[PDB]
Amino acid sequence: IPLLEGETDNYDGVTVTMVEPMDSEVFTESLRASLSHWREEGKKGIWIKLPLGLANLVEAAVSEGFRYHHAEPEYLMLVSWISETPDTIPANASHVVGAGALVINKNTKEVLVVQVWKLPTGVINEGEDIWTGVAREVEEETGIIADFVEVLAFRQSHKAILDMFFLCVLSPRSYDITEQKSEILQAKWMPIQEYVDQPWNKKNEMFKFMANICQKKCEEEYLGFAIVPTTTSSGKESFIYCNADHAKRLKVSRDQAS
Amino acid sequence: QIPLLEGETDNYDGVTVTMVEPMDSEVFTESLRASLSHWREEGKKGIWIKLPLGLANLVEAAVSEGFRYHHAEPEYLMLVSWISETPDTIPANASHVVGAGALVINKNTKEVLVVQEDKNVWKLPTGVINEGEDIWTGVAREVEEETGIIADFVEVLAFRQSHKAILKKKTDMFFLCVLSPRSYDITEQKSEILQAKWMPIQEYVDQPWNKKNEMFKFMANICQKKCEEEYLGFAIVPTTTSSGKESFIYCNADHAKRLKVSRDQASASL
Repeated sequence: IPLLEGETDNYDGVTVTMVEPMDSEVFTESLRASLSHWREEGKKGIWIKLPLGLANLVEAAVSEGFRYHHAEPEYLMLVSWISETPDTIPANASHVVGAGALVINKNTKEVLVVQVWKLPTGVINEGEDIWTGVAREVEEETGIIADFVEVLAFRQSHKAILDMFFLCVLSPRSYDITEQKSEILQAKWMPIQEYVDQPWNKKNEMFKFMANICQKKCEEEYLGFAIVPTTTSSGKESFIYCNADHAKRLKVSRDQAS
Repeated sequence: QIPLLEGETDNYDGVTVTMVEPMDSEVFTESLRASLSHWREEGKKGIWIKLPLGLANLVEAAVSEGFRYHHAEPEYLMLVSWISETPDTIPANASHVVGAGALVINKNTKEVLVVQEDKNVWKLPTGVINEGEDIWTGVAREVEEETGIIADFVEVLAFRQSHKAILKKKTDMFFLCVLSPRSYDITEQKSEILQAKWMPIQEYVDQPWNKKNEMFKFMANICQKKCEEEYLGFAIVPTTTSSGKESFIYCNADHAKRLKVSRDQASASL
């Protein structure tokens, strides 16, 4: 009876990417055989990637002692330690990234707010850059276009019942908000002092600190992190967010001699 | 009779169902379809089903009714479905792998802790930051686990988003951090690294790979500048949010110093 196709690594593990439908009775028996031939071989650490359409398989896997590792929509990652060596299966090291947009009209010291008023926030997609992501959210929410300047602050949060947050400052290229930009979304330009003094004022130390940081950048006294564009070991893009002045110094220093 | 699943109601027109007892999958289907209908009428927007590992016989049933995976811990699967006509509000679980590097400076002779295990012979101590784990705690953990050295987090010098090995839409997240060492004695560790030593910053910088490609050249340059005590990064100031009370904001180190000064000098209100 046939084994499962497994792809190996130099951590002694194996990841089975389940791609085509299969009867559950067949899967458990084909898995039980595979578990036997993996304990004889390099034994420890087996991963089953189970896509949403193959949800008819998760019980079969779990019944065989697999547990959950992490999930995206359209795939579930399951894992098992099949060695008698101490279970050292690494926990998930992926995080959900969100971004907060501070869009400053530097001319009027005013900021773009949304539905009581808040900064436009969203999440950074898989494969998306923070600087790209934060701008898209502004455009999706208010219709206005704005370029990314700096990252003012970031934070983490949990107990997570339902994450990483980057506060970014954006520079607007347009000022007209469109009606109606989104369903149950509403927007206006607000003076910075009104935003800081808003009904939360002293609600908690965290919102108050983030607001004060927003204000210091509105007064042009806050040095955040700016981007230095670069490339990885492959041809692929990369961006270093570092001290704004050093970011300039590094970016400027890229020019041509006599 | 509507077989209605017990759920808890949030304030954003959502219901969370936590399944705790075994249920026949057919019965669950019937009960879930009924529930989804009542909720739709009741005005509910986001429906969350939390299925423990041992109740995995229900997973397919939930999925069949339009539920998709949201989050999984070893012991449970959290599933979501949006049942309202309005635009879907739930955050997608779009994740990035998160890493940290430790620049551990010996302030006496401008040396840093290095290990042999990116394509440098001697890299900084680096690892992944677990989901749920503070960067400032995780980077220090990696130091201890690899070298035995107890080191304190001072600043985030830089963070990096890369796109990955032609595979797909994926992007990395990596935090370079600077840490102050308590001891200078490297103990042999039950760890994947082959060896660690102290290495003069200049020799680390002048390594072929750090000289060869631009990205590591910039990271290495940042590290060298912080050794010259001329780099300002993002330091930490701790806060409390309302519902969970343990939180950290990484912000400009001079502002972090100012906010900490003002808060400490505000405790004097006695």
